Amino acid sequence: MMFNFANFYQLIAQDTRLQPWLNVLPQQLTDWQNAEHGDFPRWLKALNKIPEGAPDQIDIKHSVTISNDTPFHQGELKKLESLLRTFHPWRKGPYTVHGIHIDTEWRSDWKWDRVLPHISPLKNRSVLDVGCGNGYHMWRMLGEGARLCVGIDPSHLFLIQFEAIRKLMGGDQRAHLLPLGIEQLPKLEAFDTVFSMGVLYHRRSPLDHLIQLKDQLVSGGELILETLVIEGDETAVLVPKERYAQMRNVYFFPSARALKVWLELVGFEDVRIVDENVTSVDEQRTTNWMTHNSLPDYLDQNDPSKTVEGYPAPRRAILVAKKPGHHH
Amino acid sequence: MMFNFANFYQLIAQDTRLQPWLNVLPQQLTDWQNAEHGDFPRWLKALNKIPEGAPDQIDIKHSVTISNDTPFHQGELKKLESLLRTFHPWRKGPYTVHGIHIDTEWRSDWKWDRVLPHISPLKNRSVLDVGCGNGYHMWRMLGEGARLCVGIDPSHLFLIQFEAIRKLMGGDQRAHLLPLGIEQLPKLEAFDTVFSMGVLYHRRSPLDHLIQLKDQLVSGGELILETLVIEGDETAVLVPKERYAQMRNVYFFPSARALKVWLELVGFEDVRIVDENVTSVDEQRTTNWMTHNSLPDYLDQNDPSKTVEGYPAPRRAILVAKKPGHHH
Amino acid sequence: MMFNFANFYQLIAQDTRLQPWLNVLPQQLTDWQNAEHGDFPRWLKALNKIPEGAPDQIDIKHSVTISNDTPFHQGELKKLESLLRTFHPWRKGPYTVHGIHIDTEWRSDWKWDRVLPHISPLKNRSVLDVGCGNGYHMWRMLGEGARLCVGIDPSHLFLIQFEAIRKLMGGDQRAHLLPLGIEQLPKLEAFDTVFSMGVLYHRRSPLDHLIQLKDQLVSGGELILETLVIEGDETAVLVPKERYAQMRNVYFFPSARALKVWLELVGFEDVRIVDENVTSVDEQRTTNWMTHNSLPDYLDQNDPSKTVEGYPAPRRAILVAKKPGHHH
Amino acid sequence: MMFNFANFYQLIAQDTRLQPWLNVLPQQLTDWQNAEHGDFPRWLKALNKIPEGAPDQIDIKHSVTISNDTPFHQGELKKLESLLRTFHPWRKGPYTVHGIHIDTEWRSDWKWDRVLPHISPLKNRSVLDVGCGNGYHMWRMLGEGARLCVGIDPSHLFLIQFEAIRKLMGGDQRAHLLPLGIEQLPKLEAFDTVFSMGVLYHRRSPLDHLIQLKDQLVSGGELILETLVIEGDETAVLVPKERYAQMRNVYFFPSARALKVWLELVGFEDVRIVDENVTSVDEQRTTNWMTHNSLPDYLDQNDPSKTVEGYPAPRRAILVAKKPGHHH
Ligand SMILES: Nc1ncnc2c1ncn2[C@@H]1O[C@H](CSCC[C@H](N)C(=O)O)[C@@H](O)[C@H]1O
Ligand SMILES: Nc1ncnc2c1ncn2[C@@H]1O[C@H](CSCC[C@H](N)C(=O)O)[C@@H](O)[C@H]1O
Ligand SMILES: Nc1ncnc2c1ncn2[C@@H]1O[C@H](CSCC[C@H](N)C(=O)O)[C@@H](O)[C@H]1O
Ligand SMILES: Nc1ncnc2c1ncn2[C@@H]1O[C@H](CSCC[C@H](N)C(=O)O)[C@@H](O)[C@H]1O
Repeated sequence: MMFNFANFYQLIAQDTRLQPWLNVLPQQLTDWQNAEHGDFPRWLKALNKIPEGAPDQIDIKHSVTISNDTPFHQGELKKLESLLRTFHPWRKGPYTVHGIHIDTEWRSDWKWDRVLPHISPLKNRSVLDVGCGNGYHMWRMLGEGARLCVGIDPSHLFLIQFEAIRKLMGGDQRAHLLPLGIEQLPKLEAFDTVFSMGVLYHRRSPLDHLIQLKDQLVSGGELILETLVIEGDETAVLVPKERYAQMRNVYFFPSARALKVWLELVGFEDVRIVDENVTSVDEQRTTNWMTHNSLPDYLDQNDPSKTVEGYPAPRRAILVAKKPGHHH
Repeated sequence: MMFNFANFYQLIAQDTRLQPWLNVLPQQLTDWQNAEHGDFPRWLKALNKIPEGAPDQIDIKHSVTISNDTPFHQGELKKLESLLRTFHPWRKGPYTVHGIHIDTEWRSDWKWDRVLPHISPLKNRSVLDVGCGNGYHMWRMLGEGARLCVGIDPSHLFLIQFEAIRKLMGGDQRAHLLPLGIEQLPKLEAFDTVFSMGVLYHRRSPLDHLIQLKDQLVSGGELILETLVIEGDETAVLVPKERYAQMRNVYFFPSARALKVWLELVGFEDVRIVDENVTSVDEQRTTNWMTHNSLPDYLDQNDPSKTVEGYPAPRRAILVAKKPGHHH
Repeated sequence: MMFNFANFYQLIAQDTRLQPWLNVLPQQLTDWQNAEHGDFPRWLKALNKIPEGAPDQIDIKHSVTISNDTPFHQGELKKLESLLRTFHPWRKGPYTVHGIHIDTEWRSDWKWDRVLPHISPLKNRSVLDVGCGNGYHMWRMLGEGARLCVGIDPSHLFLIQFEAIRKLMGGDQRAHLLPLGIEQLPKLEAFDTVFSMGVLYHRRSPLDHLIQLKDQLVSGGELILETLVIEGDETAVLVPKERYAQMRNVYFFPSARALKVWLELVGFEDVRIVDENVTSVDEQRTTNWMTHNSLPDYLDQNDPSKTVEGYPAPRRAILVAKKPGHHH
Repeated sequence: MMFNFANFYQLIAQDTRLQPWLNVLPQQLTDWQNAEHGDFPRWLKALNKIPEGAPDQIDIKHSVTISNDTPFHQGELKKLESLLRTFHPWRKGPYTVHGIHIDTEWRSDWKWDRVLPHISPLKNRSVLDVGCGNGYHMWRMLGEGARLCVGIDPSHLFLIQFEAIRKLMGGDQRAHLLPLGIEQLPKLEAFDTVFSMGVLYHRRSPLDHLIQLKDQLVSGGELILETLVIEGDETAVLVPKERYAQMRNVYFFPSARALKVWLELVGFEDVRIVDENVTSVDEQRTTNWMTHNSLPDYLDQNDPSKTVEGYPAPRRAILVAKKPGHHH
C-alpha cells in the first residue's frame, strides 16, 4: 500500500453516476500499489510531516492562496518550505501557502484566465480534469462553485503535490487525483464538464482521445479542449518525425480549424475556437521551484518563432464543445 | 438498479481487511441488478412504505423485539402488518415488531440457544454468516456485542426481509446482507468468526465449502458449522439418490464424526462435535406467516423417524473449529 | 459452423512463427461462426457446386487465368458462370476461369503493375495481405514465387469469392483468407512482407494501424502501404467532416509526404514514396459483374477533379518501408 | 519450448468434435512451456538419442511388445536400455522393447484383463484416458481397435516415458499424452469411451470429477471408472484425516455401492459394479525399474489387511456406466 484511496471509494459509492466506476477502478488501483515507485516512500514520509489541520483563510477564486489569521511559527514555516521543496519539480501553479510562494514553471493562472470567460458556469457541476498535473485548475474549478472535481494524471509526483496542497487546505474531499491515464476509464457519462488541457498531442490516437472525453460527459455536457496547434486551415496538421520542443512521444498538432472538424467528426456540436496563444517565456520558464530546462531552451536560440528542431514554436488553442442532448 | 449497495461499499472502503473485496464485489452486484427478478419491484414498493424512524426500545439479546415508549397509531400498525405480510414466506425468526409477531416457519432462536454456549464470545468480533437467511442470527450476534456482521444468501426475498427489519431497527449499519453465494467470495481472511449453518448439504463439493469458510477467517479464527447429519462413525456418509425431506439439489449428509475428520483433513484444529438435535415439528412447521408445506409434510406420515423418501429423518449437528495460528 | 478453418489451423500448427497465433485465433473464428450472416448459407450452397478438380493450366504470373487442355462440357460451363455470378458484387480482379471473364469493378492488375517494380522479390517470402479483398493480389504474390500468403478481410462475401477461385485452382494451400480485422492480430513478427493497400483511411487510429503492420514483420521486413492521399507537404492532412467519395466511416487522408513522416515517427526506416496515381474511371467502374454504383457516381458530375462532396478526387499513393534490423 | 505439440494441434484441427478444444488448449500448453521443469531438458536430450524408425513387429493386443525381425546391434541395445533407465521411476507397464523388459512397479496388464471383459468394444472408438500415467493402457486400447486415444496426465516424466515408447513404436499418431489435469478440459462431449482409473481419490470434489468425465462423452458414451474403495453399503465412505497407504492429498474412498449412487446422482445410467480386487504385492511392488518404496511398505508390517495408518488395505473397484442418449 503506497496510498490508500479509501476516501475516494466512499465518495463514488454514494454517487449514482460514479458508483459503476467501482466495477473496474479498485483492481486498477490495487495493480498501481504493487508497481512500487523508487521515490514514493520518501515523498510520503515528507507529505506525512506537513502540518495537519484547517487554515483560517482560503482564496481559490482569484489564485490558490492559503493563510492563517495568526502569523505561523517562524521555524514551522522553514520546515514546511523544505518539505514542499522535496516535491521538485513544481511545474503547475503558482501556489501561495502561508506566505510561501511556490513559483511554478507555468503561469497556470494565465491559462485559467484564457479559459474562464468561455465556459458554462461551474456552480454545482461535477468536473473531470484529464491530465490535471498537480490539480492547480481543480482548485480554481472549486473556486467557481464546482461540486466535485476528479483529476486523472499518471505521474506519482503530481499525486504527492496534490495531496500536499489538499492537506494544507484541511483535507478538502471535493477534489481528488487518481493515478490513471484517460485510456483506463470506462464509459461513465457522469460529468457535467470535462477539461483536457495539454493531453491530446501526447496521445497516439487523437480521435480516440476525443471519443474517450465524450464518453465521460452527461448528455448536453461541455468539453474544454486545450492543446498545441499550428496555424492553417482544416488540412493543416503537423506530426513531427522526432521531438517537438524537446518532448518525446508526441503525435498530432492539428490547426485549431482541423481540430474543430475532428471534434465534429466524432459527434461534438457547437464547437467554438475561443482562444489561440503563442506561449511567451513569461508563461513557461525555469524558476527556483523548477530548476530544469524550460521553454527558452526549447526554442531556436536565434528565432523564438521556431522550436530547436525547426517546427513552429508552441501555440496553444482553447476549443469549447457540447456533447449532443439536453443537459439534465 | 434493484437495490443500491452504496452503504456497504462505504463500509468496506474504510476497512483495511475488506477493501480488497472491492476488486470483485461491485461487478458481481452489478450483474445481480441486471438479472431482473419478477417480484423485487413489488417487494421494494412495500419496503419503501415501512416507517423510517429509530424505535425507542430494541432487545437483540434475548429475542429480536422492537417497540416504542408511546403506543403506535392504531391504523399505521395495521398498515405495517400488511407491508410485512407482503414478504411471505417468513422462514427464519421469530420477530416481534411494535407488537406484530412474525411467527416464522423455524424457531431460529432454538438453534441460537444450542449454538451460543459453545462459541468464543462475539464482543468486538467481525462475523460472516454464510447462508444467513433473512439475517435473524446476525441480529442475535450484534446482541452478543459483535462489531460487524456480514451475511451472504442468494435469495432476493431474504434481502428484502433483512432490509425491512434493518429499517425498523433505525437503519443499523453494523449488519449487511449481500445477495451472493459463498463461492463468489475471494480469500479475504478478514473475519474473527464464520457461521455456516444449513449450507453444506446444498454444496456439490463439501471439502471446497469447508476451505471457502477457512479462507474468510483471520489466523486463529473460529468456525461454527451446522448441517444435517446421519448417525454413525467416521465412514458414515449418506448421499441420497432421491430428494432428502423433499429437498432437490442436495449432496453430502456425513455423520458428525465423519464431518470432524473432513474439517481436520482440510486443516482445521480443535474440532469439537458440541450438539446433535433431531428436528421436532415444534422447531419447524407451517405457520400463518409461512403457509407453504414444512417438516411435517417431509416426514413419513406413518414414521416420523424417516423422511417421506425413507431416509433417516432430519438431524442437525453443530461443530466448532479453529483455523491454525494464534488469534490477534 | 459457416466455414471450417481446419486446413489453416493445420498449417500454422506446423509453422514455428505462426503456432502462437493458435493462442487467440480459434476463439475469434468460433465467435465469427456464431454471428450468423443472412447470405452465407446460399453462398456456400453455390461454392459447394463448383467443380473440385485441379485445372491443367494456371497463369498467376501475368494475370489470374485458369484453363483445361480439353475444352469443358458446354453445359457445365454455363452452370459454372451462374454459380460465380451468385457471388455478386465482384469488386477485385479481373479473373479468367475456363474462358469465363470476371470483369471486376477494379482493374486490380493495374495497382499490381504500379507496386511490383518497387518491392523486394517475393521468392520464398511469407506475406500478409491486410484488407486483401477476395485475394486477387495474393494469387499475383504466389505468381512471383511467394511461399505463403495470409490475407485478412472481414467481408463474408470476399471469403466466398476467395474460396471459389482457390477451389478452381485445385485447393492450393499456399494462400488463405481469414475473416478478421488487422486489430484482431497479436504481435506475430512472422512475415517477410506485409501489404496494406486501401485500409489506412478506414482506421480511426492511423498510427496504430502502422504499428499493427510493423508488429507482423520479421526484423528487416518490408511494408507496402497504399492509401488515398491528398497533394501537399508534410503538414497536409485531410480529415473529412462529410463522406469522401460516398464512403462512410473514413478518417485520415494525409499527403504522401505526411504519411512518410508518420511511418518514420512509429519507427520504419528507408521510407520511399514510389508512386502517386489519380484514379481514372477506367481503373474503377460499374461492370456486368459489379452492377452497383462506382467511381463515376462518386465524382462531381461537372468536375472529375473533385468528389461529389467537393474534396479533391481519389488519389492513391504507394510507400515502401523496412522494419528496423537485418532481414534473415 | 520444452515440447512442441504441433502434431496434436494438426490432429484436432481435422476432427469436427475436438477442433473446439483449440479455443483453450494452446494458451494452456504455452503456459506449461514457460513453467520450466528442472529435469525436462536432460530427459529430452535422452529421448532425442533413442533410435528413430519403425520396428518390424508390434504386439499391443496381448502385451506392449516391440521387436525387429533382425536381432539389434548388441551395443545399440545397451545404449537404449541405459536411456530408458534415465526415465526412472517406471510405475506403469510392463513393456518389452527389443527384448528389454521394463518391469514396472504395477502389473498394469492385470488391471487391463479385469477391465476388458466388461467394456463396449473399442473398434473405431475415440477414447480419453484421464490420468493415463505413461499411457500403457492407451497402447492396449489401440490394440483393441481404438481409432484415437488422448491421454491427460500432469506428470512431466510420464509424458517423456510415453514419447519414448511412441518413438520406439515408429511415431504412431493414434495416441497422444497432454500434460493437463482433467479440471483444465472444457465440455467437449467428443469421446465414445472415457477411462478414469486411479484418479477419483486424488480429487477434492469427487462429484465434480464424475461431471467432468460425463462432459467429455458423446451422448450414449461409456465411462470406465476405477478407484480405491472400502467395503460397505451406499453410506460407507472413508475420508482419511492423514495419509492413506502413504499417499498425501487424497480425499474420498467410497464403497463401490456408494460410488454407484454418486454416478446415478450426477446423471449416469446402466451403472454396474463389475469387479472388486484387493491389490496383492505381486500387482504392485518395488522392481529394478522402480526402486522406491511400494505397496509392501505401505501396509501394516504385521497385518496386510491394513495400511500403515490403520485403514483397510487397498481395494480397487471397476464400475462401467453410460451417459444418457443413443450412441451415434
Ligand atoms: N494518458 C494520460 N492520461 C491522462 N493524463 C496524462 C496522460 N499522459 C500524460 N498525462 C498528463 O498530462 C499532463 C500534460 S501537462 C498539462 C497540465 C494541466 N492540464 C495544464 O493545462 O496546465 C501531464 O501532467 C501528464 O502527466
Ligand atoms: N451457495 C450458497 N451460499 C450461501 N448461502 C446459500 C447458498 N445456497 C443456499 N444458501 C442459503 O443457505 C440457507 C440455508 S437455510 C439456513 C438459514 C440459517 N443459516 C439458519 O441456520 O437457520 C438458505 O437461506 C439458502 O438460500
Ligand atoms: N479492420 C480491417 N482490417 C482489415 N481489412 C479491412 C478492415 N476494414 C476493412 N477492410 C478491408 O479492406 C479492403 C479495402 S479495399 C482494398 C482491397 C485490396 N487490398 C486492393 O488493394 O485492391 C476491403 O476489402 C475491406 O473489407
Ligand atoms: N488432476 C489430474 N488430472 C488427471 N490426471 C491426474 C490428475 N492428478 C493426478 N493425475 C494422474 O493420475 C494418475 C493416477 S495413477 C493411475 C494410472 C493409470 N490410469 C492406471 O490405472 O494404472 C497419475 O499418473 C497422476 O499423475
